[PDB]
Amino acid sequence: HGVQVGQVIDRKLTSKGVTFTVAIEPQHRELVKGDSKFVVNSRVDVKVGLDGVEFLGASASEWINGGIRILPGDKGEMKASYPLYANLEKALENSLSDLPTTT
Amino acid sequence: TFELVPGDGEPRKEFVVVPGEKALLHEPDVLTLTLTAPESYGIDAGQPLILHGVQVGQVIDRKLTSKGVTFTVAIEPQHRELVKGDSKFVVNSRVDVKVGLDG
Repeated sequence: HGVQVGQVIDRKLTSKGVTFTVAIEPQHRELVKGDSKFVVNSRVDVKVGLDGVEFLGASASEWINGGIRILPGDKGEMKASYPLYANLEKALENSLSDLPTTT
Repeated sequence: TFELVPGDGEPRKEFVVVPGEKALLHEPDVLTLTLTAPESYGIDAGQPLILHGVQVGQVIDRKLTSKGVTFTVAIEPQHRELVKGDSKFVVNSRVDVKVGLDG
């Protein structure tokens, strides 16, 4: 919510991919609620058209800060591992792959 | 370096030292206000409040709760009367860009 609540302690590279170990301060630990969606807040998406202008991903301050944005939910069991979504659209759609599922 | 700001009243021999951040807050006359928002909008605890292009106040502190983000701000006694009690607060930190054929 625009306020720093944690810090990426370390990053590791394995065969599967990239694993980030992060820490959240005890002051804002309850605000996570255990059903959080993590979005890459280090990249910026720009779309321009005749009337539609979208500046998503991160703002200017969010870009100069970098890191991982957190979207809290309501209830969860505090699972060990969480996926890192590319953007808010994929985080909402719960789609890990870039292409959507064929229906 | 300590700074002395004289006042009036009964002489006293004990004082409580506040930092320069709280110097405006601890003034004898100051308009203290609280504003709630769903997001911080990239506003820290040092951003200055601007009225008609002239700085009149300062965001003393920012807090994050379950409801949202609460900013506690201070307004100098010189411009306290200009608020008039029916003020509308706008985020002066974000920028909106729209481009079209003529607009």
